[PDB]
Amino acid sequence: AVNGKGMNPDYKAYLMAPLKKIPEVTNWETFENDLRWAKQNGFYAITVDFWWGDMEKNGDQQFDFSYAQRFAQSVKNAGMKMIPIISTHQCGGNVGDDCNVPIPSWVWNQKSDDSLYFKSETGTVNKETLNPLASDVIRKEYGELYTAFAAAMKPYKDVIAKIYLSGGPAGELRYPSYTTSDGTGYPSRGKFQAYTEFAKSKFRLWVLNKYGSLNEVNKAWGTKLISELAILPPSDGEQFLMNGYLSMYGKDYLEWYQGILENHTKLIGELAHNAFDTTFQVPIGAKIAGVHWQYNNPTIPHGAEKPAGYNDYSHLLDAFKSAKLDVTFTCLEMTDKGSYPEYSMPKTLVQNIATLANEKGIVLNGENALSIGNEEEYKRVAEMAFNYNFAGFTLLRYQDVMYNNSLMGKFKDLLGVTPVMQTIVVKNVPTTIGDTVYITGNRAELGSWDTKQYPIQLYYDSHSNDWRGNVVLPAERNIEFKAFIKSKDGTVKSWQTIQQSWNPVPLKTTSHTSSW
Ligand SMILES: [Ca+2]
Repeated sequence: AVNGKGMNPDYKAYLMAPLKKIPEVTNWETFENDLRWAKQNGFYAITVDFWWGDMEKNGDQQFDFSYAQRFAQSVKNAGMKMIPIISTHQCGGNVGDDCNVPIPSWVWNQKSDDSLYFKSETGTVNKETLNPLASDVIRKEYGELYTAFAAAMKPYKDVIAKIYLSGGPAGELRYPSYTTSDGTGYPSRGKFQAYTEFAKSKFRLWVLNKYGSLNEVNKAWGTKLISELAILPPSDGEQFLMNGYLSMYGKDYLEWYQGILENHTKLIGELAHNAFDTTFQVPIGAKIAGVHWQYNNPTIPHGAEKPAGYNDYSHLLDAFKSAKLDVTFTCLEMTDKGSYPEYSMPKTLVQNIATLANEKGIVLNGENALSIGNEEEYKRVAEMAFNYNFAGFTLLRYQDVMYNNSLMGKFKDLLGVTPVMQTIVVKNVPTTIGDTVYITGNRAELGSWDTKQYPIQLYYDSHSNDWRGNVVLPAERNIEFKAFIKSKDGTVKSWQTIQQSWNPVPLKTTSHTSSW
């Protein structure tokens, strides 16, 4: 792993449930066996969406937690744990989709203005989730939904390992900037979604607030706005993204647009900590979408992210630290391409997020973006998960592994692991001052033979006068490894004479000793 350490000792693996309800897919009794198998394979919990549209369907406070309570008792029958997602967003809705669970149809009548939905630059309306702009309606409806959920789930606190919140569409904290209706699906640029009348007044009132009056706006921006109504979102998203963004106006607009998700993040964070904490005491998390296309496009840089609401990841992550929410990032199975026309750079994004997450001390978790049908993708997931300190990895989705024992078996070897602290000792290392000693080995957990950025560092035990390290390894997997010296200058100076091995690493903590 990066910075001379090993894999996150808290690492745990999770499986995503199907989108349909279990009784639509199998029967409770077969589920219980499937969970038991999944557990055999290193999975610790089943993550599952409970739809807002199912739980509060007929009207305000007319709750129905019966599917959720049943699902937990089976989880509890199988000796597993579960991570519920309170899916306050719409499931599917375009055929080919496995579900169609829109949010509760009565929530819209709560307002007679257009503040609860989204509208794009070209007027496309989106209603897959509530606009984080309407925070009064959010704080009521999600505070109520959170708090009732906590009441229906109390009898099961013992199988609840964490709770997820839905920050926006598809359960991600973003704007619905990439849709087929809005002519903005991968890999095209994203459209801004601040075109309701309500989003425009909000942007105006936040500018007047920041600078007082139109006269100081115009000084700040170098513009000649004739009246307060001319303060508006960008009139051409393409020019704004080509160069509009550099202007003072463009910084102010992006700062408000992303700021609305920093605010949302803090609101649900506070509503979920209040509903859940005292009773469950589990970590609460939220997700950021992996918007990897149009990343390194030379003339509309980050053309898909910005409109999604991601302009400054360091700022977005500070809001998560402040709400005490753990983050979940996706795309860990992908590689950078970065060529016309999609300009996709997923691996580079994941690395940037991980690094900011770890520097900020935010716990991190990952997911694959598409279904994995082959082991080379699992290998890529492991490189990222074990070298960038991921605390957990969740696999989408259930049916891919459950009815394919070959893939299940590949998943278990490479990602279904149990981390165990081990002591590695190397005697008689011929170092001179300023040299450092590292190990590197064949699995992803060992940095895959990398000597440049993932090697694990050892340390000198004066007393025993040897180099040693407490390293976390995957229990019960065969490993090959070698120590090596790195001169004060960063260059590999020499290698251990014989390749070492541990077959397999043992389940109980102990030491592996070897000689230079
Ligand atoms: Ca309600």
